[PDB]
This record gives sequence, C-alpha cells and structure tokens, in this order.
Amino acid sequence: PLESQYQVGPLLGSGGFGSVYSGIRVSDNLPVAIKHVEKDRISDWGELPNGTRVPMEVVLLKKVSSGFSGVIRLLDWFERPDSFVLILERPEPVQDLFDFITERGALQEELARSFFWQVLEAVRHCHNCGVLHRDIKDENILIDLNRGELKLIDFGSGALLKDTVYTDFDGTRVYSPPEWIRYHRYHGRSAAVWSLGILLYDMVCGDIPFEHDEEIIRGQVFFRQRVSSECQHLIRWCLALRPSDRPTFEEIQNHPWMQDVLLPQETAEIHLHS
Ligand SMILES: O=c1c(O)c(-c2ccc(O)c(O)c2)oc2cc(O)c(O)c(O)c12
Repeated sequence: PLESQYQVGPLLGSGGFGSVYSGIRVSDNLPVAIKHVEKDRISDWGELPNGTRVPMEVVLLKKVSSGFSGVIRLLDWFERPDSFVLILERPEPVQDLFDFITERGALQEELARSFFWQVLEAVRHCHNCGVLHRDIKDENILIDLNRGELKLIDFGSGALLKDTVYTDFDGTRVYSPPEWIRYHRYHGRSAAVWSLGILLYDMVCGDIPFEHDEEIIRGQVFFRQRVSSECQHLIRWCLALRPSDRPTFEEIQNHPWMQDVLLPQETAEIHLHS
C-alpha cells in the first residue's frame, strides 16, 4: 500500500501530459510505465463512480480497461499532496509511432493499413465504452515491436463521449478539425475521423498535411509522396470540410483501401524485423 512496490527507472518523456517513467513492479517483475501529473496543471477533472475527485484521464482509463490490448491499460493509481501517479502497462520492446516515422519515413501502404486498422479498432473500442480520446496522433500511439500491436495512450485531453456539441478542446491543433478552428464547436465522432485522416496522411507521406490554420480551413490536400488512389480517396473523405460528409468507422473499415489487412503478428514479421 505504497509507491515502493515499483522500482523506478529512467524518464521516458515529459510534456503537456506530465512526466512518465519506465518502471518495474517488484511484485512480479512486470514492465510498467509511471506517469506523474501535477494537480495545478490538470486540465479537466472527473469524479470516480464512488464520489472522489480525480484527473479525467483516470476515469476514462477505467472505463476502457479490459482484455482489449488496443488501449494501454491502467493497472493502478495513487494520490499525493500535489500530484496523481498513474501506473500503466508497458510493452517491451516498444517504440512510439512518431519516432518510428521519423526513422523510417513514409510507411509502405501495407504497413500503414495494418497500423491504421488497429487504430480504428482501438478508437471504436473507446467509443463503445463512452470515451472520446481527442488527441489521436502518432505520438500517442505505441508499437509493441515483438507482437506488431499498436496501443493508444494519453487520455489526458479526453472526455466522456456525447452526441451534443463540444465547445472545449485541449488536444493538438494541427490534428483539430476546421469547425473547431473556425467556430470552437465540434461533434465527437466527426472530429475523431478528421484526426484519423490527419494520422493516415502522416503515415503514408511521413508528415502531417497541414501546419497552419488557413490550410486546415481550406482543406485542400496535396500529396508529396506516391500514394495509391484508393488511399488518397480515403484520406480526402476523412478530411471532408463538412462534418456530416465524413465517413463513419464502418464506412472507413469497409473502404476498398482497407481490405486484406495483415494480422499484427504477420505485420511484425514482415515490417518490424521481429
Ligand atoms: O509504456 C509506456 C506508456 O504506458 C506510456 C503512457 C501511458 C499512458 C499515458 O497517459 C502516457 O502519457 C504515456 O508512455 C510511454 C512512452 C514511451 O516513450 C515508452 O517507451 C513507453 O514504454 C511508454
């Protein structure tokens, strides 16, 4: 019943999400990640089913924790005078999609298809559980390099899912949709599909398509790499300017470009030198 049940390792990263460390649970040498969030710096707070104030990330992680390996699982959490400490699972070996794309450039379509499909399955899982991520992007995706499995992380900018309009947003601007930029209003699903469009382009071209607000609003997509027409079609669909013109998750998964996806294990054998 303390913090010394884990042997703390090196710092993995720090940013708007706080500070995350590599760790090992001494109880059984299980690889873990240890995230510390200062209370002053917490955006949105939630409340646990049993009445007690916690960071929204904790509520959301509990709602999605299950057998599904598509989302990083919350093993435990603690409260401190001025911070919260989350204990999360940690694949080993691992690499985040942002670094993987920095090192390999534009990913081959077969690989981007496997990864994109897995992201789709995970976002669907979150939505079934009543959770909206709101910061889907390469830096918030981990690759279990041995099994070829992607895991979604960092629900700190997330919210309970609803059908009404959202007037707040604290995720990544360049992954944010035109309707946010222009009116500070979005619906959850359509906004998610837009970020998924940004993420697919990122995967197949090696960089995000838009850097400035004027480009997001204009919505014209230029391809800087060789990309098949089907893939270009799916990306442009996801990046439709009107929210209602974007595809649903079902429409994305039944799109011609998404057929014959490789299983994660096959994916690691062919593309991850596993
Ligand atoms: O295992 C994790 C993990 O759970 C997380 C994680 C999990 C939940 C969060 O909210 C979050 O911000 C990060 O992050 C990282 C980041 C790394 O660079 C790495 O090598 C890792 O192994 C991990």
